[PDB]
Amino acid sequence: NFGATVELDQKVYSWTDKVYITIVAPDHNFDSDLVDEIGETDSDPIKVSTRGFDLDNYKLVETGTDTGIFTGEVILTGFTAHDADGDGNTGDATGTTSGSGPTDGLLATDDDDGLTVSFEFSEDETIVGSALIRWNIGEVQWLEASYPASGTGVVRVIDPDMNLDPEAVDNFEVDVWSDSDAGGIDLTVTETNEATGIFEGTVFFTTLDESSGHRLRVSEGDTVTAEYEDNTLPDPYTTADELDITATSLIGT
Repeated sequence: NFGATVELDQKVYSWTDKVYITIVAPDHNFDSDLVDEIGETDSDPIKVSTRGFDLDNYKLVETGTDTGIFTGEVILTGFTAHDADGDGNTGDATGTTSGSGPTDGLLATDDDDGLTVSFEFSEDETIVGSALIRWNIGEVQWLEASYPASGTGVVRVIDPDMNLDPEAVDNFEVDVWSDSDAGGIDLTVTETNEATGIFEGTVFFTTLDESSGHRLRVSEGDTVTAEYEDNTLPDPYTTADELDITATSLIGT
């Protein structure tokens, strides 16, 4: 009678985020020279579920042959009817649910939701681990308060909701304009690591030419502005609210 436990990485998650599960159930170490599997049978089922969708008879595998620790991972996917980008064509996050392996799990999700993992280690007893799924606001700032008239600009935006692929680096367009040219440019920011959700991009400062691509026409003591439109915003806001987060810096020589 070695009780089992379920642990999850984060108390709160985000949509399209990657979950790792660790079940410490020493009593299921049947063979000392074999990596033991739990959850694939009617006798010993597991099920990972969110409100609306579930994966049943999922599989978890032992870390080493006689360790007695079982692990797995599932990829959240969100719902296909949304624009996280705000560019006007939907299907930013494919809503798919499949897989019965230790690692190849795909699970659909809602904007505000809950996740649970259930394990029946013995008949008529279960153990559960739960977590929340919430959207998040964006955070935007320039790296430096002041820049020279001929320097280069990098701006950092932090929105965990924009991690559309947790195993890949993601890119989206921030808008950059200055007092001299209100039209400005569209800054393509990119993810530093495949699942960090931190984005950065680079702009050239010109004074004697048009603002095009990542070049921005500016002048002495001219404040520059970069704004991010948060299409993925939690309560009190709704699924339709489009809040704008922006940051500014002054060019003084």
